[PDB]
Amino acid sequence: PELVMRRGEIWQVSLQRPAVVVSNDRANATATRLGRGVITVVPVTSNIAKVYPFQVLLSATTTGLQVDCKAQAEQIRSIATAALLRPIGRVSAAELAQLDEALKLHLDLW
Amino acid sequence: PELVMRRGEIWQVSLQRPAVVVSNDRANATATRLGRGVITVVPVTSNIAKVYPFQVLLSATTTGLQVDCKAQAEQIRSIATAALLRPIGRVSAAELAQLDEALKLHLDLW
Repeated sequence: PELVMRRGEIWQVSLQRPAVVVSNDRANATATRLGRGVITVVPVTSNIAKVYPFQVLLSATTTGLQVDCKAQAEQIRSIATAALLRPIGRVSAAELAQLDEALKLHLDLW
Repeated sequence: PELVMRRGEIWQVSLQRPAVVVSNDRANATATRLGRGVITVVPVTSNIAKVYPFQVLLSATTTGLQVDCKAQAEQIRSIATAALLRPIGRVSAAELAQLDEALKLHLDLW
């Protein structure tokens, strides 16, 4: 019954598309305990023709995705935990640090 | 025809609810020129019973809202510019700096 979702994990979500959890893990742990709540995710796409600085290339060899993909920080959304369908994998700590920078760039956070 | 939206502005948006634009103004200026694109907003609510650190109290005397409200950074969403309905007002630069901190807290950005 405990639905555990972690920052940096890649989940299939209903917006069905993969996405990276980017809400902090204290907020995630609260949604786990309550069995409800908002998670914030960054959608992922397999079209990597142009990777902008507000997007992060995610290698297939680590993510559980079968192709190289890019996280689109400009498409960030908050969803209900009821929209979390299944976990797919995880981005590496280096990719997540890159996603931190892409999020700060997109949101004008310096 | 030029639809100009700025970071820190408060707009009525279709999710109809007020929200604070938090996407950077280079991304906003691009959506203005192209006449399409994603904007990132933080929804605002008039229930200020508990203001959590990932939320920011917005005073009525500055926002064009008639009551004190709070921006909910944990409810951040990206919307199409076609979902921007009308501008309502603007948060002060001090409130926006507070919203920057609430966004960094919610997104685990240090």
